[PDB]
Amino acid sequence: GSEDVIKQALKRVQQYIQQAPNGYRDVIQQILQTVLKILKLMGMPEVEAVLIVAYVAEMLVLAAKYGYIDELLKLAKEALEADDVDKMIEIFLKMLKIMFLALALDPEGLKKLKELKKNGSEEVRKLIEEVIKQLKQ
Amino acid sequence: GSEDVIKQALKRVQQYIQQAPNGYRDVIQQILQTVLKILKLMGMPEVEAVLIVAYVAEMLVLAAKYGYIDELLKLAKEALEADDVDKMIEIFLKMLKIMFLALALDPEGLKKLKELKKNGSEEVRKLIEEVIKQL
Repeated sequence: GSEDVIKQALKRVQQYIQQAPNGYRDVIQQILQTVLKILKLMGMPEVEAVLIVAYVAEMLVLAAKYGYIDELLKLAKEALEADDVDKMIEIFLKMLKIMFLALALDPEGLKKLKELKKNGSEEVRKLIEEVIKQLKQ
Repeated sequence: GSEDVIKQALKRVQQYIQQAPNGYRDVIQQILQTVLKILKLMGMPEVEAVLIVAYVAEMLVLAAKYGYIDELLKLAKEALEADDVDKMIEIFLKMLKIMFLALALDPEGLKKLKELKKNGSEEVRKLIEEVIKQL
């Protein structure tokens, strides 16, 4: 169920916003609201928009645990006050790099990142498989 | 409509696979099966792993319309054969760059993207409010 996913994920997000110092909760709640409003105006399905918010929120919380929340805020202000869409995406990509790297520093994140690397062997073969198919084409 | 968004997503993905050149149909199917295995083992809930694959497959289909599918396949192999997790993340970041590049080249996507660049003011102020509190 769609409503089941949105519930699962928005429950996750609300917990993250409750594990934050009070005083920020109201502002985070308002940022949560208007991002959800903006994403819906994109026209992307609500499940997709909510899973995006939830995953980015999870990684925001993780990176805050390794000190990066000041850095990611400053980037967000820079992406939104930016002159063109090109520059916005670049900072968006920069923020993503910081997020994923904190997933690499986190010892549980790094444990799973290494699994994903190891279990990627059966995948490489089937990618090379059809890279081969595509060059002949 | 259908309660099972898994039913909704796999039908959507299967429609992408069913329209690829027939010579890829099976290898893609296998890729879909084992990428599900892996996400499952990353601790992702099966409703979410299936949705990720469909939303990603969507972006692959759009990037393949601008010629980039060869590049994204090569990046995938290189990332999976990287010597360390930080290398892997580096190339994964390049696959995102291609994804955003294709949303911008799509005519509907740039309209929506340009809207945010003119609909980020409200979040800018609330972000700056949070910035001041932290200081």
